[PDB]
Amino acid sequence: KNPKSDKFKVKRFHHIEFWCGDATNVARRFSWGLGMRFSAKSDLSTGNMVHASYLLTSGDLRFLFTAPYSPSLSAGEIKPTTTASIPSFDHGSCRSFFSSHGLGVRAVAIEVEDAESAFSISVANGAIPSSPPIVLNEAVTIAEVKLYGDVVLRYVSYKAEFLPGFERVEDASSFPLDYGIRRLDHAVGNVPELGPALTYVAGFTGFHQFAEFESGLNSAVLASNDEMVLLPINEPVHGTKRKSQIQTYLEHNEGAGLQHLALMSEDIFRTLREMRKRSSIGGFDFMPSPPPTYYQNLKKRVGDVLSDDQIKECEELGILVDRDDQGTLLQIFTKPLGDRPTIFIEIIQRVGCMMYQSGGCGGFGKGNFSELFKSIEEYEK
Amino acid sequence: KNPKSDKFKVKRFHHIEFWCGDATNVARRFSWGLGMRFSAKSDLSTGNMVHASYLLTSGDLRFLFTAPYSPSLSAGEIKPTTTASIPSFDHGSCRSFFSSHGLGVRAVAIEVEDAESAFSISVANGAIPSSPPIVLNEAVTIAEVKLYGDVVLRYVSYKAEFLPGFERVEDASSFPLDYGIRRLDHAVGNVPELGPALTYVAGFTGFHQFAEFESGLNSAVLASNDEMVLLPINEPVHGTKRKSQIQTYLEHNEGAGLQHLALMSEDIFRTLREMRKRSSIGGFDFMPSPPPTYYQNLKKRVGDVLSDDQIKECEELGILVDRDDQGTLLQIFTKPLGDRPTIFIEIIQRVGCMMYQSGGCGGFGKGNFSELFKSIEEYEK
Ligand SMILES: O=C(O)C(=O)Cc1ccccc1
Ligand SMILES: O=C(O)C(=O)Cc1ccccc1
Ligand SMILES: [Co+2]
Ligand SMILES: [Co+2]
Repeated sequence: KNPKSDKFKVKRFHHIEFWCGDATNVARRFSWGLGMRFSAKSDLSTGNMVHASYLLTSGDLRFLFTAPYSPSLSAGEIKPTTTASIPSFDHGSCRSFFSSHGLGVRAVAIEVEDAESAFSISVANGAIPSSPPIVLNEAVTIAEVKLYGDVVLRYVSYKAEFLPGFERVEDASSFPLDYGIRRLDHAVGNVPELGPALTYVAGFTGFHQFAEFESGLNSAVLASNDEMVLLPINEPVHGTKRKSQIQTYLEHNEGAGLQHLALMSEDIFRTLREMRKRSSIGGFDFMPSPPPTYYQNLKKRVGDVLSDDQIKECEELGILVDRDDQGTLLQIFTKPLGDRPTIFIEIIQRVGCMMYQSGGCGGFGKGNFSELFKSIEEYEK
Repeated sequence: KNPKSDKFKVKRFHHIEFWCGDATNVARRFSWGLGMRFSAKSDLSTGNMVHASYLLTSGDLRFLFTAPYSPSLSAGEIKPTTTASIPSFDHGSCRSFFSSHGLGVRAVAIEVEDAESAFSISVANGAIPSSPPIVLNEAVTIAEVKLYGDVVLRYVSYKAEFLPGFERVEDASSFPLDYGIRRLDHAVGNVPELGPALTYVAGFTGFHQFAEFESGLNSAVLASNDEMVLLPINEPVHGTKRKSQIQTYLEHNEGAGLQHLALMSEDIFRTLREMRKRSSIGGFDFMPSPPPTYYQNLKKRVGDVLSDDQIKECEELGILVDRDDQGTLLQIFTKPLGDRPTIFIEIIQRVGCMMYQSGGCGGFGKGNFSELFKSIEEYEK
């Protein structure tokens, strides 16, 4: 059941913005590790005396990396005369964010029909304003409200190429890396209390709870009308044998924040081969693979969807497989992206629900907790 | 003339420490870009609740990357009970350094016979103390004095494997990258006034001015007794046609600091081939190459040291060649390592002065300014 209750017209995920200490080094690392190309920049060379911002793209996935310059470069400016290309940027906010959280996501940006309308409707319905609507070069409108912790939900709307003031990068500096990643599937937040977080966000968006199917966590997923913008939120479960990883996140992050980004691949086997080739030469590491008994148990569960060879390929790459009643989910998780055990990345590919593929086909992996434990009985074997 | 006036026994350069916002991403980027292997770590997994530190090595070159965790992880600790492996580390100093300067070198570390003696003699001779001598696990002694700006000269002495509390990394995570770099040749600082900087540093070390052979800068080089520890210092020259790049550095860095590291290669052609292969896939970029007329003019200057083919190879890789009366210097400069136009890297290889190779063989490139301008007359050609 999807009541289609969006209080304003939402299109798709637009970009994810990381707040960094040094945008250059994070962007270069992510580009090599994930196979994303450098596609746009806004920095000193484009006249921006406030922040350095670099955009990586893979298909429709857009990762923006931003870091502040010395405030002294822009000390004469006021907001009416700013050289910042992202008018919501603030030196103090950015330094405070990074000192508090380390490297992480500041903005989850979605494209909407009218960012000014989305902002007004959101705040009228309880959203905490973060940055009011601003029209850039009479062409793009940008506005921000608080999502959870210090993460903002960013609205972007276009009258009719990233943002005004960004330049496409010299293709001599733009190497056409591509490991198969194509779009952001969903973005997951961690909060101390799930109930109030859901009420707040569902309150100002009109997003509905996405229909799904005892260790660590509870969660729920908020979804837009066509269920293409998907926002799961986790809370810790206290008192368990193993300490809740959600609680570990909250401790090391200094509170609520974005936990992970799920990136859709058009070919998850190619993506994982290419990413694993680079893990120890500047790329990303992956979580330890499930035991072989997990893959022995895969035939009974998805032997009608994957061949023996395709299953053996899952075992080689450490891929996890889950399934609801509409589709199948292939997934894998990286180790944390930076120093703290906070943010990480998931790679996914979904099988089924065609007609295009409907959002959330196969779910979010609710069945992989019990399948993993009832598989770690390989201790005996 | 070298008076051999070192006020304490200095051995060689030991390591360079970068202060970062996220040590993981900077270290991974540098590892791939420069061909350095991950060799040691001190972080949460080793019991350090204060800072994350990762060591890269190539030959005898040691690059350490350090970033602070949330202070809350260590809020119960006091200095007597610290879990930091580097006792001079301070959360506030590190965050203040990075907010002020961005990514850069905090410590230039040299090995000495007795770090406690070196510290005492230095401070007795005018050195501003930064961190007093501390004995780690009854095995290593570490002390720090101010060098210039917020950069410290770090003394390390060993009774008899980096530092106690560091662990050698799992060789599954340690890929044996190597593009030919073997040691730190020299480390260059930028200051507003050269005179007082030289007097201060030569004052407390006893380092002497190294014997060498109108645009932008003046400099001088301080050297240890065997001239293996080499510390050039630059000051801006004001009022010139083109604005002094030293002054640009000082503006974007918020004052004095380390400008560049010169890394010796055992095979500069291999190093540059390998680094240039990776420039647009996560590595480092290089300064624009000199015009072909520069290389046309190379035969007359170093045709007795390099073959036509070796000269053509210099032209392919953009290598600069200088020469004093004792040896020849091959060199090249990277673009800035991070967001700000501040720190960069030089790759060098020296030819001559054998007997081992004496320090500074070929100089530091004093002759490449005039050779470059008188070559940019290729405009006519
Ligand atoms: O909310 C969800 O749908 C998740 O899957 C979140 C999650 C997944 C794995 C570890 C911790 C949280
Ligand atoms: O001090 C020196 O020996 C230098 O070469 C410093 C330097 C080199 C190139 C550009 C700016 C400063
Ligand atoms: Co997920
Ligand atoms: Co130099």
